[PDB]
Amino acid sequence: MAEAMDLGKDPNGPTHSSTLFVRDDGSSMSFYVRPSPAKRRLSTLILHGGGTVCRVQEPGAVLLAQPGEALAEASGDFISTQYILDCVERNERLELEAYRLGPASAADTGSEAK
Repeated sequence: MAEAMDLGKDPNGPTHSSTLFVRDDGSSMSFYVRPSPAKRRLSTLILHGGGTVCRVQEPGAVLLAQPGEALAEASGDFISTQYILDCVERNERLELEAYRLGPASAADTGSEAK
């Protein structure tokens, strides 16, 4: 008789995942940060989570803006920067749609693909 048990180990490091910004398909999403002093703080978190940050508005990139007020500094459709901390805090890529700040005129054709 014989038995073989393979085992690893639990993360002894911090609660910040390296695949936090990575989707199930392995697809790393691109998040566009609005030019601001908060950009550096967001970008370092995004890349650390395994996500890609956009300096300019890329086709299909998520628009990010800081809250700052009860409404938003958003010129159009923008996501709250809070998502950065919330996603990692939950250790799961959370519904981005729930972090939308400012509303926008939803058009039938207003996206981009490559």
